[PDB]
Amino acid sequence: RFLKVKNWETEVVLTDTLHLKSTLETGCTEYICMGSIMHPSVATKDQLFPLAKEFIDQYYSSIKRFGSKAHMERLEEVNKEIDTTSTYQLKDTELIYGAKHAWRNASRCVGRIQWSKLQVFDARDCTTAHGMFNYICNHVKYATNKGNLRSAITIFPQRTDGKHDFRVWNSQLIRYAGYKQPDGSTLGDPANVQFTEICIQQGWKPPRGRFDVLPLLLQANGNDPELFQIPPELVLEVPIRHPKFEWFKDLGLKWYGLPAVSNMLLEIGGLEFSACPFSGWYMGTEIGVRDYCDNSRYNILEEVAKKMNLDMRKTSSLWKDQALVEINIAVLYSFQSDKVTIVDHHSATESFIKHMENEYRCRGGCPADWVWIVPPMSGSITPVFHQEMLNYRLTPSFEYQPDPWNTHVWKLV
Amino acid sequence: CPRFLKVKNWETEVVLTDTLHLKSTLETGCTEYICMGSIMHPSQHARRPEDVATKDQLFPLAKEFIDQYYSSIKRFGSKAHMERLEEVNKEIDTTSTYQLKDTELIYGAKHAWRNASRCVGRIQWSKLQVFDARDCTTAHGMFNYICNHVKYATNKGNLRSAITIFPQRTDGKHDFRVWNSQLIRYAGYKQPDGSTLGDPANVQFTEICIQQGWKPPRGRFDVLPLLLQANGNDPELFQIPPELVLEVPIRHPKFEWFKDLGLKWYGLPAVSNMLLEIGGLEFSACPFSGWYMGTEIGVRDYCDNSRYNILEEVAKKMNLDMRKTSSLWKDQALVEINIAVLYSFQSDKVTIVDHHSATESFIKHMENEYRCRGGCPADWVWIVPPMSGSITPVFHQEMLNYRLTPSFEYQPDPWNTHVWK
Ligand code: HEM
Ligand code: HEM
Ligand SMILES: Cc1cc(N)nc(C#CCN2CCC(F)(F)CC2)c1
Ligand SMILES: Cc1cc(N)nc(C#CCN2CCC(F)(F)CC2)c1
Ligand SMILES: C[C@H](O)[C@H](O)[C@H]1CNc2nc(N)[nH]c(=O)c2N1
Ligand SMILES: C[C@H](O)[C@H](O)[C@H]1CNc2nc(N)[nH]c(=O)c2N1
Ligand SMILES: [Zn+2]
Repeated sequence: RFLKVKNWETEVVLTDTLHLKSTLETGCTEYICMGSIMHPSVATKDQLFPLAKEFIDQYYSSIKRFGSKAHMERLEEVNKEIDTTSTYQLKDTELIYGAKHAWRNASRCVGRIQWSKLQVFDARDCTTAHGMFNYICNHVKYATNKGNLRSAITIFPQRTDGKHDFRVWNSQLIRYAGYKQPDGSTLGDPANVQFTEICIQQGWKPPRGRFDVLPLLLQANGNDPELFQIPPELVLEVPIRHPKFEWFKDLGLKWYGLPAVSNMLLEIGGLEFSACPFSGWYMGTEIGVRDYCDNSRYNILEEVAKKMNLDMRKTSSLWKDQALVEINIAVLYSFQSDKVTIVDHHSATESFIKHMENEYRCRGGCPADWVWIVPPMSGSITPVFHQEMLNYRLTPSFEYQPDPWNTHVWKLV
Repeated sequence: CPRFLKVKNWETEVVLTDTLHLKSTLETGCTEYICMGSIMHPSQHARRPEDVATKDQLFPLAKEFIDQYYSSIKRFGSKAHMERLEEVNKEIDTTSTYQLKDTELIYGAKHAWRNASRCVGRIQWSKLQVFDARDCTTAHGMFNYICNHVKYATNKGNLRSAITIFPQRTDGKHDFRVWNSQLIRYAGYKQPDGSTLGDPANVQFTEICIQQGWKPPRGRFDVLPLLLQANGNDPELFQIPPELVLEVPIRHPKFEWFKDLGLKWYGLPAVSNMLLEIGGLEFSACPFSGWYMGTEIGVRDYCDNSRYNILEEVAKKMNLDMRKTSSLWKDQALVEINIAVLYSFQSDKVTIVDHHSATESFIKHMENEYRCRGGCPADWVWIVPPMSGSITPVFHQEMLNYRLTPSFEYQPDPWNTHVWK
């Protein structure tokens, strides 16, 4: 089997053979497409052998040592551990490779041209929440790099029996707090209200402001999670101003420089790393469109249009669209002026097309999620809009997992 | 088709439960392992084989549709339904095809629209004027029917949705075709240097027209002649009477210089290259029209790189930092252009809907359909507008895609498959 994808802007046609090696479901059936479903729907000894074999096979294939003496001994050694301990431990090389390929396989990530420049911090020796904090701070400092951002991941001990999971309860390492007011309004980031309430309950004393960096909520070895404040000198932040509108800085807007997803699960050879925060740098629209302009988020469109003296009486004036662009200009200009790494959605999508072409050539394809790859603004004027994409699930993979507070059974009475 | 599939709106948390998908009939192109939701044409799964079907091939599809239609009018198993089956059975027994009742044709056309998972406009789906052109025998007659469609649908700017349905496919050698992709489109000319004048999408069709003897005025907005094929014969050129072609000169409510770009668009989007499939019958010529979502013109027609590509020209006039992309100069000009398109259509009282109104309407339609029908097939990739997607409600709306019949289908451009006489 082969599959063609076509770019309708360039008429380039790529041939995906890589899809033959996927194994878990898309969620789609032969007769329904679930391409727009956000989330469609611990291993025994016997479940774990084939998964581990598959991963050791492809690692050794990647490094041109398939069938080698070292490949067969590694395969045998993995089976022993799974026989002995019902699990096994990745070598450091495998762990680095697994983590880079999970990023490589992230069909929803437009920034994968960078996938092989990933700093892997092996934190599998970690045993307590303080340890996770230290590991995470070092991650933050290294990744932030005074604004010259570097992609990195810190991998904490894999799942064992599901009762001793490591988790970062934060969804990102740096996020702003959300407080719902009695009058119904929200101060700060409405997306983080629930998690803010959990922190407050765990003892966090909130500054109750608009951009309070949340504390880390860290869970080691299935124990109750524990609060830590990131040292403020490690939280690099960019105050948002506009190159044309002097009044823009008076919105008091800022964002953090470091996007650092911490709520996902890293799966490598059947091993599950429930705590694996990873970071890169922002595409402008993540902040300028979603964080700032989703009605469920900071919802600054009416404020910005107001200060632009836009006619907001009818939608067809396109005051929202107009305000959105300026906000996104400001975000990009702000970051670039403070020499904090950021990519505009045009640059980001252009590189992804180049990445996707290269991936088809050397790897035989590139699973890609159009719903996610296409930026949330100016969709068709980016090249990815016109690029057909095949979506399929390769492993190593980043996986969603339940929020820890829906599953954690609390220890201390 | 599992057991009952929920879709959630992540802006409102509204969850809708889908059972309609059980009635899905042909493959989406996806599998458990690979999703083709961004493939323009993912499947080749037809209800019936390409050529003159046998009885056991056509009748089951006919039985399905007639069953569906009589069910729709609460007459399942009734006298008329059981006669209709026997009638279709004899008809197929004798002519290898069958003819639709007017009611059935109208039902079928509206449900093809209703089932068009890619159409954001389907809240209107039952307000569709159906012109029966199944008595048409020549390209001239096709021109007459089309002009009447255009005039009725245009309605002096108060646009009305319409479909005109020419005789169905019989053996495949006697197809009626509108060779135009839309009834009204602008020519595209390849320039001596290498660039393109007019609309690059239509260069090939423009060439067939010139090659067929059309005298190109060779402008940027030359309304293409109709190229109509009746009963498999060679297609014939007809000039649509310009008084029937409503056009809007694009100006801006603030940029008085915008009028001087010399841009205009036509008022009536009228898809004419698609196939309407009903109970196994195949209407290869079925021009349908409604009215524009502004972004179709302002974003795609005007701003695609392989279309009119007016961005840099408009950006220049705006005095925009065009050195680097991070200035978002494209994004900024894009918004101004779409303000202009909407402002111009509305100033001339020509029906148009912005992408905010349209998407909000479609959310409402989805809700209605889950209420009454138990589901609504929707192609998120096509529904979400090509600009400002996430500030429209449909970006945050999960959608299930599945293929219901009756339906509109793509079909090969006739010049790939037509043997001239
Ligand atoms: C280097 C710069 C990077 C850029 C510019 C980038 C860009 C993006 C963007 C725009 C998204 C969509 C986010 C959203 O709209 O919510 C995304 C998703 C994602 N990225 Fe990247 N990314 C980068 C680095 C990374 C790294 C280093 C990893 C992992 C090692 C990664 C893994 C993922 C995953 C798993 C998703 C899906 C997240 C989800 O499903 O919620 N990315 N990326
Ligand atoms: C009445 C106002 C209507 C509006 C505002 C509307 C809106 C749209 C838009 C924006 C698209 C996507 C076009 C593109 O990006 O290429 C579309 C596609 C489509 N519409 Fe509608 N539409 C309308 C009427 C109709 C009617 C009357 C029919 C059929 C009787 C119809 C059937 C379809 C179909 C089949 C598609 C898919 C076209 C394709 O796959 O190439 N629409 N519609
Ligand atoms: C490494 C990286 C770089 C970048 N620019 N974006 C992302 C992302 C994302 C998606 N994000 C949605 C919100 C969340 F659930 F909190 C975490 C997941 C990740
Ligand atoms: C009835 C109607 C209303 C509306 N507003 N848009 C459409 C459309 C379309 C899709 N279009 C793509 C380009 C084409 F192939 F040339 C013709 C078909 C249809
Ligand atoms: C309903 C839809 O699946 C949902 O809104 C998706 C759309 N595409 C997205 N794309 C990105 N990059 N991030 C998102 O959160 C979403 N949300
Ligand atoms: C590759 C991709 O499917 C293609 O560019 C699609 C994307 N979504 C679209 N959506 C609409 N409404 N119209 C289109 O032509 C397209 N093109
Ligand atoms: Zn799919």
